[PDB]
Amino acid sequence: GGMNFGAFSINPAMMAAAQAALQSSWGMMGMLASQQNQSG
Repeated sequence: GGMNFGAFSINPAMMAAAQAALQSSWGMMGMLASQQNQSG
């Protein structure tokens, strides 16, 4: 899971949204779980 669920159909002829998203995005450096679980 990157961050996007559900199979959605799209046809970026521009990748136009990607342009704005690239700037809209924000870092600082991560966030992720160091240890991965199996049970649940």
